[PDB]
Amino acid sequence: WKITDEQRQYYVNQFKTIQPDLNGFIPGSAAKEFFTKSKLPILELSHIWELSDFDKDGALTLDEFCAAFHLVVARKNGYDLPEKLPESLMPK
Ligand SMILES: [Ca+2]
Repeated sequence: WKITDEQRQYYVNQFKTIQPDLNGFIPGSAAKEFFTKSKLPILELSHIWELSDFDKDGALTLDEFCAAFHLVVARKNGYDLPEKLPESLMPK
């Protein structure tokens, strides 16, 4: 795993429309749609959100965003990812 500052800007350049800085929160609805817009079906988008939404507040912060976009990119051009998020048995 790794991230390039050059890339982080790429997302913000556009996402800035909704997520300007690490002081922003995107509702799962926006993420679902925004990401869905890319290609991956909402079905998959679920996994991305859960993984990117370490807090599970139904809101994605610039960070959740950064990881989400990056992770999504990989899901599209990388390797198969795991699945720690249990269907109905979250470690809580
Ligand atoms: Ca969150």
